[PDB]
Amino acid sequence: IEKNFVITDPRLPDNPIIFASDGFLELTEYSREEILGRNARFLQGPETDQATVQKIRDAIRDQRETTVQLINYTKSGKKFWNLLHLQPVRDQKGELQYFIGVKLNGS
Ligand SMILES: Cc1cc2nc3c(=O)[nH]c(=O)nc-3n(C[C@H](O)[C@H](O)[C@H](O)COP(=O)(O)O)c2cc1C
Repeated sequence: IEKNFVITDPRLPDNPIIFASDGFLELTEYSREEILGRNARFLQGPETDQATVQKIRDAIRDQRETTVQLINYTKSGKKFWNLLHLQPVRDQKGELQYFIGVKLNGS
């Protein structure tokens, strides 16, 4: 499986992270207890381009796969480029269940 990914549940308030891979915890410097249950926007900060955040918001609204790149921050404030791939996960009836978010490659 992908080294660095999270899964969110959009059927819970504010689309919380319900799983974060070990590689995601290592890169972001947060513990599982600091990540589970919150929206992934906490990785954004002052240099994050709001035009890209808007593209993400639109892709989530329309429930479409997309790939964007935006500046994120580790727990200690280190900036990193996140080439973020978002994938909706649907059931057999076509109903949205989860989103997968993969950080593609990278530093
Ligand atoms: C599965 C998934 C993973 C996400 N991962 C990140 C991420 O790693 N970094 C980030 O800045 N935003 C990430 N987001 C985007 C935010 O959670 C949020 O959708 C975005 O900031 C736009 O919504 P808002 O305007 O309410 O903040 C992710 C979203 C989803 C659904």
